[PDB]
Amino acid sequence: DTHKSEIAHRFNDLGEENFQGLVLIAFSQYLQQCPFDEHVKLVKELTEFAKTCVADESHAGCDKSLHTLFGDELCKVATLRETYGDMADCCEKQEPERNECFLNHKDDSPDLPKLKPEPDTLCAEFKADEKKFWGKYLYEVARRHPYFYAPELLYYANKYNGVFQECCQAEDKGACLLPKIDAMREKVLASSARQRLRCASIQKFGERALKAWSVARLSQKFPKADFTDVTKIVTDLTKVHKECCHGDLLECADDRADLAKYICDHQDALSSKLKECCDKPVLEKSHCIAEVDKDAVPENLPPLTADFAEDKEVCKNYQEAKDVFLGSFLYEYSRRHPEYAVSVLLRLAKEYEATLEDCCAKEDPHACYATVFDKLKHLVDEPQNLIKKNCELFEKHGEYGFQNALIVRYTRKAPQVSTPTLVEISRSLGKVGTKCCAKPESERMPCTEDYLSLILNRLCVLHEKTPVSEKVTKCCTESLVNRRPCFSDLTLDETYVPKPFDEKFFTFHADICTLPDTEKQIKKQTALVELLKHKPKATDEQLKTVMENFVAFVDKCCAADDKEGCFVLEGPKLVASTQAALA
Ligand SMILES: O=C(O)Cc1ccccc1Nc1c(Cl)cccc1Cl
Ligand SMILES: O=C(O)Cc1ccccc1Nc1c(Cl)cccc1Cl
Ligand SMILES: O=C(O)Cc1ccccc1Nc1c(Cl)cccc1Cl
Ligand SMILES: O=C(O)Cc1ccccc1Nc1c(Cl)cccc1Cl
Ligand SMILES: O=C(O)Cc1ccccc1Nc1c(Cl)cccc1Cl
Ligand SMILES: O=C(O)Cc1ccccc1Nc1c(Cl)cccc1Cl
Ligand code: NA
Ligand code: NA
Ligand code: NA
Ligand code: NA
Ligand code: NA
Repeated sequence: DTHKSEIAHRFNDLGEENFQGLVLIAFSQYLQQCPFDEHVKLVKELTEFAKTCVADESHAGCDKSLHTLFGDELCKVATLRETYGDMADCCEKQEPERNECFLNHKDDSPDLPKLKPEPDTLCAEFKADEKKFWGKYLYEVARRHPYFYAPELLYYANKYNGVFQECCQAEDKGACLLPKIDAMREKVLASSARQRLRCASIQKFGERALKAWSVARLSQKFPKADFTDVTKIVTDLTKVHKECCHGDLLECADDRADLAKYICDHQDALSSKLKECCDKPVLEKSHCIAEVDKDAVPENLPPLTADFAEDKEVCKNYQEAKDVFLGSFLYEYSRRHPEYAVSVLLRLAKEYEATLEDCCAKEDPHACYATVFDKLKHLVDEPQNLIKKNCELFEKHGEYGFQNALIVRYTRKAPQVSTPTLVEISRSLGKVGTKCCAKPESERMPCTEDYLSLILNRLCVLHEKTPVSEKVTKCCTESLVNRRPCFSDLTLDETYVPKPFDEKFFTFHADICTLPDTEKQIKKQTALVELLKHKPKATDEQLKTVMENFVAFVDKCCAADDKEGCFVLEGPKLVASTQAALA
């Protein structure tokens, strides 16, 4: 029955608290530069209207689309044009174009103040008003991460409240809190980047691209499931993801809850690992299901060669329904190989497709396709060889030195990219060494390829907004499945014209001496990028000499009596020695 008030329905389904949270998240993601207490006022107006429609669904306006109602609140914001410029032009449109226009203005790098955890203040805020404290967390994250997957953010906010519940009772609040914040922050940044990649997949490559990624991932998690159980779940899951990517946050959350319930009702057909998820309350249940471990591969699965290489009829089977035959290939390959990266499984399925396209046209197709697994294996061997070599490099240098080796590599590949992005991306890539290299053998390929696909996606999302390198545009737009190898294959960009030495990056005031370590690292890594932008062909030894003099010089002026005097008067010596080392 379609005679439904949508707002009433979502309020009925989700409950007041989650409804309010999701509405607050929607406003914070679309209007990232509005204060908390202004969005709270809008949430409260829409909650009062929802409750009116719950009481009486025939009440005037209860029949508007939820998204239409929300858009209307946006366009009634007095400071819309003033703060968001021509985002206010979006107000002239009809749905769904109005919404697509709003989504166009979400800012991926709003460069908002860095949140410093002050444990004494936060514990006071928390004790003062817990709900406010909860909403302030949803607002601060959502406005920094405007594609953050909204129901997961509700889950993280409950865990964030739990952290303060335990830690505020301690004597040293700081010692309890800070390691937990740190843990949270890494999990929330990864989560943001994961959902950002799902949104950019849908938008730039079609919803079929995301479906293929999810078929591969779900078949590895739930290897006893039938192909059509996987395609049903992937279909519902992709609709949830797309709804969240399109800002339909109440519908995304409501659908997600229905999917969690479906998976728990069918847990016998899917995975034994689901049992611990399925008695949890709804947000925790869903989270637990998304993070579930790969079930054990069943015994007795026939070898892949039986259907895909050995069988006489591969071409006939393929030609009858090419898409279904390849989806089934992907599913069969993925359930069998939890130790492969999902992107490697997609690359395997693409190459299997190209082989059949080629072989099935020949006189004797079977002699040509019988050996396809030998043609495929280089797609497993190449990433395995890269992972071994990059994890060695990581163990040789440590995380910071590995970040610096990545700075050199990426600035050579993409020297037109702005310095702060080269630094951010190289720092994130270096942390993949920390996150993955010490893992069990069967987890290293999924771990490193997954993180690379998140971080290269972040580069692609930034570069889409201000494209400066043709080679980045090619790697970012050509094919999602080959994005990571496309970047690995970039060498020194030969079209790049060097800039003059940008000496501000090698000149400091005394306040450098008391920067926290992360910030000192960033100052040094920024200089390193700038070296390469001035001298793209500089040798690793030249770079090392320079950077060694650099740290020697900062060390010396930091230990001076008159620090600023040293930096200012001795500074040009560093700048001349740097130009000599590079000559
Ligand atoms: O209103 C309350 O009881 C707690 C409170 C205090 C300050 C600001 C907001 C809120 N609640 C609140 C929150 Cl935290 C999020 C969305 C909507 C509302 Cl009404
Ligand atoms: O730190 C970020 O950039 C976002 C983030 C994610 C998870 C947990 C905490 C934070 N930031 C954060 C901090 Cl560092 C302090 C107080 C309140 C918040 Cl939301
Ligand atoms: O760490 C940063 O500030 C860069 C950044 C911005 C937005 C979202 C994620 C990230 N970093 C990041 C990424 Cl892109 C992937 C996995 C894990 C992390 Cl911490
Ligand atoms: O068939 C595809 O294009 C990929 C795919 C993957 C998982 C689940 C379903 C599908 N196909 C599919 C699609 Cl793309 C749209 C609507 C319904 C279905 Cl069954
Ligand atoms: O980065 C590359 O080109 C090689 C490669 C391929 C697949 C997966 C990871 C990696 N490299 C990689 C690894 Cl294996 C660990 C930490 C950081 C990086 Cl950049
Ligand atoms: O290794 C050092 O002590 C010199 C130094 C200081 C700051 C930043 C980088 C470097 N060295 C460095 C360089 Cl210049 C390039 C690739 C890898 C490394 Cl570890
Ligand atoms: Na099946
Ligand atoms: Na729906
Ligand atoms: Na391929
Ligand atoms: Na390479
Ligand atoms: Na300077």
